[PDB]
Amino acid sequence: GPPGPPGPPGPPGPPGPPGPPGPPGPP
Amino acid sequence: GPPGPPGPPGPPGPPGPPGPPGPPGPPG
Amino acid sequence: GPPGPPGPPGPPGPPGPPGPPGPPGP
Repeated sequence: GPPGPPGPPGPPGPPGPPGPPGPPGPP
Repeated sequence: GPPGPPGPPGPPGPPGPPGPPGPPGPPG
Repeated sequence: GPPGPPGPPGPPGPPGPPGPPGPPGP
């Protein structure tokens, strides 16, 4: 018989890296 | 012969994008 | 028939957490 259909999509990827430091504070 | 069963799941996705910037720092 | 091919990659993950607070002011 023919090959079956493609499998399900995979799981989402892991969270991205933390964001960059904030800007310097007020005087 | 019947069709075969579905394949295995795909690979996990790619990491997400970086997060937003941190908050501003303390005064002075 | 043999099993099918693997599925496609998943979606991108969630965005990361916010960054740390910035440096003290001058």
